[PDB]
Amino acid sequence: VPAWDSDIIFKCLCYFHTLYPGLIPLETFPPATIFNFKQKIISILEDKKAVLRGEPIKGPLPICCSKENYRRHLQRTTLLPVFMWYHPTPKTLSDTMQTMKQLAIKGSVGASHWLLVIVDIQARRLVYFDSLYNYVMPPENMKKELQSFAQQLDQVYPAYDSKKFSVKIAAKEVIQRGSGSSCGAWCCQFLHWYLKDPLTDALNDLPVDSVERHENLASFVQACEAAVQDLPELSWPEA
Ligand SMILES: *C(=N)c1ncc(C(=O)NCc2ccccc2)cn1
Repeated sequence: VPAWDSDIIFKCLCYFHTLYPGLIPLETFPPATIFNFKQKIISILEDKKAVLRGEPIKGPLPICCSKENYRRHLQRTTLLPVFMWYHPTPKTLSDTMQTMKQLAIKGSVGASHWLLVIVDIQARRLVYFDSLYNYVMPPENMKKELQSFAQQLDQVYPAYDSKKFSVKIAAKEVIQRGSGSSCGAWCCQFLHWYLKDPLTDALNDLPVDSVERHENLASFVQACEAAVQDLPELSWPEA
């Protein structure tokens, strides 16, 4: 399991869209951070609302998608896959990005991490997946912050019947125990299980052995690399 950078994660999301068209393949460059992921999601869901009323979108067009295609995505999507790039040190979005840029040139992970927040529009579910279990803060604190965020989302994107957005913390233990490179791949793997089954408890079923579980993850990665080989580069699928 090598390191999955943003480009490979994007591709894999593109591919994921062609399998599960309700997933919008949100760009990972520049990615969401722990400082702006809320605002980014709110802005996406507001643009979705505009699209449903035939109105103009306000928020920014993706770099690799036409206006027209982005409207159709927004109309069809039932699932926002938000990839969050974390490092413990930077204390602002701009610093986070600078650190991200810096760590690319040094060509190491360092202490950097990817997190996944799934905004499941259909189930009305916020799903927080950290393969390190508590790299950003404890799961219980993160749950509480997300229950707050989930209430803003009830106001921003109301349901027909006022069903409230619920929050699940995906990882109950450290998932990527004996690997410091696998966090992108884990995030895509967890995503894929979730698409296959949103009622998944795939994480609970994992083999206890850290080697076994990363062998399986490696197969996963090979299957995806094979599956996206011929797909266009830097190019959203057409919704
Ligand atoms: C998870 N194990 C993991 N997450 C993030 C990185 C990382 O960001 N490395 C530096 C980098 C490479 C390419 C583009 C931007 C940043 C590594 N590992």
